[PDB]
Amino acid sequence: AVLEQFGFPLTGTEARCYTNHALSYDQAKRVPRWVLEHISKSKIMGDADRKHCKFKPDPNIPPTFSAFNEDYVGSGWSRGAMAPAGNNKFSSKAMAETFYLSNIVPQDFDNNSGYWNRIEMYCRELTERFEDVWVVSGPLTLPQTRGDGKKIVSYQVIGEDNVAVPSHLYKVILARRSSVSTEPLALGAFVVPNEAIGFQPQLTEFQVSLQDLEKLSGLVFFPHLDRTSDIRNICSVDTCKLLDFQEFTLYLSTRKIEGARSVLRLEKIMENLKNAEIEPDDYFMSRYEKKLEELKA
Amino acid sequence: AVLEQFGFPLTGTEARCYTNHALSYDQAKRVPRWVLEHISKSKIMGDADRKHCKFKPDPNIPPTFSAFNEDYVGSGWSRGAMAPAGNNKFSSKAMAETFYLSNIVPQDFDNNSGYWNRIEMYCRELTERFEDVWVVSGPLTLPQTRGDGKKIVSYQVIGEDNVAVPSHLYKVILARRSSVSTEPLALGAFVVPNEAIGFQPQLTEFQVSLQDLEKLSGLVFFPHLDRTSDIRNICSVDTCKLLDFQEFTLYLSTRKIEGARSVLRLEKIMENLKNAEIEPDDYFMSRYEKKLEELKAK
DNA sequence: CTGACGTGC
DNA sequence: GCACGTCAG
DNA sequence: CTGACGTGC
DNA sequence: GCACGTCAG
Ligand SMILES: [Mn+2]
Ligand SMILES: [Mn+2]
Repeated sequence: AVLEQFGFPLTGTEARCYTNHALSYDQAKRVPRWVLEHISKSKIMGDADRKHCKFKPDPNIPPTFSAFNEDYVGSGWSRGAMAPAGNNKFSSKAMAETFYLSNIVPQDFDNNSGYWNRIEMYCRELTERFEDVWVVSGPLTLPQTRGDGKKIVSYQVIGEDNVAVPSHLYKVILARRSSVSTEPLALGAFVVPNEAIGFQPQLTEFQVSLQDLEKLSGLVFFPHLDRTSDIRNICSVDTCKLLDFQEFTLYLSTRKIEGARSVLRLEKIMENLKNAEIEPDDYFMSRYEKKLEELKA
Repeated sequence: AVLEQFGFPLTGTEARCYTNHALSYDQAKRVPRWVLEHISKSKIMGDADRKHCKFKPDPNIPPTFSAFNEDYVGSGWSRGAMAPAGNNKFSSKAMAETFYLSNIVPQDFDNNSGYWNRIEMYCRELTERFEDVWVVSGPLTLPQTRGDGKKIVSYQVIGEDNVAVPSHLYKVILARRSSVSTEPLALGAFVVPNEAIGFQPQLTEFQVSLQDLEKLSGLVFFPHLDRTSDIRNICSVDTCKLLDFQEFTLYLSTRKIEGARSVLRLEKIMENLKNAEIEPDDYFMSRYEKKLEELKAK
């Protein structure tokens, strides 16, 4: 009728498809509401290198509602990708699209480089055991209850564009053994506080029911999912075991080997590795000698 | 590809149409993001009465994401309609739908019955001078700059369902003189804090540019409105003048005549006027003597 | 006009 | 616990 | 792997 | 001020 003569207000929440992920953008907060990615063992292999990528505004987002690097730099918060670059080694285009700020939230540096990175590495590990893995990640601004029962949502906004800093990050993991497998699906929802987290807390300490997360986020995840199909807790069908300090430090050092462009850096890697722990079994020396061998050329 | 194998997440932000308004619901905050209404002379006349209406959850909203009266009662916040009941005198069906909690936000009681009430009455007043008036209303949670330069958004959530309490309320007013007139349209955008305001601040003190409001709300208002055509500031073409204390009080006293159930309550309405040294006009006096004659036969 | 609150089925 | 009469800004 | 930071034109 | 080498979790 005449009510829509000049159109309904636009919220800009429609799904946006990229090479290897999709997202819904929150124009008021300058961050994604959710970012959906599909992981398989083929996608996490390849020569795509993030050194040739740089954060930038998503051109498909109206500049009025876009975040800009000026909002993050100097803010005290790191640019935290929801769809990580590590899941897009198969395509330079796919990886570069993860560096769109439409995929980024203000994230604690330690959290970004530590616990959240470890969760991301677990999702990649799942592809060694499940043919297909679906992951939805996004930010949350949860309330905190005072001693008198009053509940308050408090979160910082940074930059000229007031980019919302989430209090928590969520991750919903859906895994299917194989296309023909009559085995149940594995499902897990996790909510992590946007702060430094050590190596003591297991991932199950941050596990929540999907229903609780849907009430906290206002989102319905995987709506096409058959509610009577056998779905099991991913931490019962699998391990939900993140890497401990020793494995984590070794994996970082191994990745640093493959990128060592000089021999002097190769020595620094070993010095950092060896102190204050770690003798590499089964595997860091085999790749250390190989890179040392080639670099002599 | 297999990316959408089980469907994309659902935000539930699609426009929902009712008899005389439309809204987009915020499932995470349990309040509407925006509520659009169209006002005309005909729509604000009629016999529809609030006494036949009750606040209830919107049946079209998934209960998982719905607010409930239990969230509001005893919270210290009033239920504040975005599309007001006063704009739906023409239809009891349309008025009942404004009491769906999908149209409601937690609102300061004084602001709700005072300053915001007066802005709504100005929107109805505009139909005396414009054939058609469109109004978009909704909540805002704006940041506050702290002493250390940090910018913090901070708002309360109330009830078992964590209904978000907005820090501000916005209203965008679009007015067209006539369907055939070549006169530019009149546009105004306003942001009012969710607190008691009083009669000192003029409405223009709360005016903002449409682009500022869109930047703050993350919404694009009236996307089919030709913004490159000449559009006039409504406070320049019109008055943007809310009722002052005397007019407001006299208008409330007039409405209260109709609802007085006793001769003692009707006379107190006249007493509070004269005790405030407000002079009753003729329509009030005539309406007052009519009701008084009819109440002394109880 | 805008609302909440106490009473009684 | 709602429906409804009462009371306030 | 995840990132920021210091330096140079 | 960005581009890029260097550095840190
Ligand atoms: Mn990250
Ligand atoms: Mn109201």
